[PDB]
Amino acid sequence: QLFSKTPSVTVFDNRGLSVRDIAYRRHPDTPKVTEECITYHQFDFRGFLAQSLDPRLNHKEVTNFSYLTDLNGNIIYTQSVDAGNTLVLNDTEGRSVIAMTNISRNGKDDLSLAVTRTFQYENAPLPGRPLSVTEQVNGENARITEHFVYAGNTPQEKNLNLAGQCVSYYDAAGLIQTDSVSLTGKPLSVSRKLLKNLDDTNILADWQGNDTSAWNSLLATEIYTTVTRTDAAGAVLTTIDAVGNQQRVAFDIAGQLSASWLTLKGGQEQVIIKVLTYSAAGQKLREEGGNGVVTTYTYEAETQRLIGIKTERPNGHAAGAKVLQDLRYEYDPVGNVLSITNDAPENAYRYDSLYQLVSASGREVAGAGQQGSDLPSPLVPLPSDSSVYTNYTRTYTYDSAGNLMRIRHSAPATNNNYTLNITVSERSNRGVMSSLTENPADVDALFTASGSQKCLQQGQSLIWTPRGELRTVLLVARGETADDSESYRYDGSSQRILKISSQQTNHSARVQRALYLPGLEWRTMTGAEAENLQVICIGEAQVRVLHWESGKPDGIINDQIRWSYDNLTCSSGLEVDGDGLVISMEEYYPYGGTAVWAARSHIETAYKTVRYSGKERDATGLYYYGFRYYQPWAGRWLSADPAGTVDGLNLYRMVRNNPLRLTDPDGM
Repeated sequence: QLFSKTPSVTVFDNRGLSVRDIAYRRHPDTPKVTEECITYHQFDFRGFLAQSLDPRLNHKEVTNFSYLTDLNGNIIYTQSVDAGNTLVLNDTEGRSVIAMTNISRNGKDDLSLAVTRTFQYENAPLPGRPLSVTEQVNGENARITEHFVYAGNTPQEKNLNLAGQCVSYYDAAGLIQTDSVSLTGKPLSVSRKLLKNLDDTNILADWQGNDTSAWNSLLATEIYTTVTRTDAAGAVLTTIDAVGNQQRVAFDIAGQLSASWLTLKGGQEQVIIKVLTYSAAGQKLREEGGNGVVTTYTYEAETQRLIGIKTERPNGHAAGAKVLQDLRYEYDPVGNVLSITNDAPENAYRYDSLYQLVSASGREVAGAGQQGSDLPSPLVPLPSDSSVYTNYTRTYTYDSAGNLMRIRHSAPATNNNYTLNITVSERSNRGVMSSLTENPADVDALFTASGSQKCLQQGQSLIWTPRGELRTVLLVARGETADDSESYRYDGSSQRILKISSQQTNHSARVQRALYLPGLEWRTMTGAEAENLQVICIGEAQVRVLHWESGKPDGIINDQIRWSYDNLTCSSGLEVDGDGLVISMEEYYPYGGTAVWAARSHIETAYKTVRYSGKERDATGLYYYGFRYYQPWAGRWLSADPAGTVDGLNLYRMVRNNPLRLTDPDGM
């Protein structure tokens, strides 16, 4: 038990201010050596943060961070070699007048990319809410990103409970008409207008022109709506989803879910749950899926730590009686996972005293080779025999400041071995796969002023756009042909409302067009008999359904329904159908490369994308997490979180050196 004498300590000035802090570190590879890691917080004449720094740049005697404020209050201006700079101002009332971003590290930082946001308001008598805000592009095409309409107090509005409501919010990707409300405060309805053609990347959803006499040129015919009724407690009583779906739900006395039903598009509504039951801790205890497979849950009653979860098929079931899993987990006193096992057999881990997970070992499938920018083939059919997977060691290395060095692996019986470097800046968190460059001075040129990265791969440029928005990646195409298109639409709250890719290389010119709305995705491979389908969100460990409109598959039914099983990260190792037949097994390294993959039907590569950490695969092999996108072979964000330093010093860092750490689904 290595951990003896690895405390942490915080230190203060005579004003009691948090001048310094210390963490002791010790690799189990280095059991005789204890590192002391420290950083500083200088404070000003105001009694507020003057300076705080990266440990390693600091002890290399370089200064790389800044924070500047009003007379008291809050930061006006703030820079890092990582973040770039940032400036804001707000009212006496805290209403915002201006914000700017993506400003470089020279006399002054580069304002030409400032991507300025500024705001327009309700005025007397109205309470003073913004009626609009605009992207005031510096020296360039300034454009009104959004517009708010606030209701009056007509009897109509009162009945709709829209009195004073933001009855419109025009926005990037279009408008929500906040178009009726219940007296509980929950909506009676909302209408969404997407753009006149949401396909058209250059109809900007910027509200030039004075009113929708103009803006009709920018809003769709394909307008959709949700309608809702609720508990006095506000929980949903029923709902309607204008493409043809609809909702009903029922609950236990504490408000826990008993049962639910959803209308499929233009058709029947049917029961989801067969059994659902919970612990005294309120957490789940005993369940049975709509296919009829049975689950139960197991906890340490002293602590409510989940020690395991078990699932089986009942007698005479369509897929036959079988234990499907019996997950068991091993923990240290703090609760870090030491090992796991399952039967339907084992894996194990090592940590630094600082709880960097330095090593992992277990089974991974042979022949997939060294993980790159790729997803290798499933084993097909589902392996009847186990030797196709084999022992591995996987290991990792890190800085005393918040940076990694290398990743290091063997699956020795496969002869698959590597050690692979993230080159990281001599003076920042900016860093890339060795393939892009091996040089830590040169690497810092590969990034924007915000510190967003230039490329996915040797030429795979990242189309960062105003409001820090990665509209597309170039991918690769022969002759650079746009027929293999890619792009995404983002709404005013960055919702990935549309996929707009395409393919035509040696194939039908199908646009991969897909739409993303509450409870809904619609996909078409169009522009051959076009593929056309919808999928609908079955709850919230969620459940998933399909219906083709067109493009019938071989040997597969339409209207198909599936449940799934995951590890606690929602790493979605398992999927199962309405007959209780498993679709396939899958698994991931902690770094998120797939450890095992198989299929019972070949094109399963498209059928499931909620996978590693329950995050969403892009078919290229990236994972979309929520706000942001991830490079699994690099084990790192392909993106920056600049939203707050108190959340962490490194914008690209994942999960405090253990991606397995938490249940947390957030993904920003």
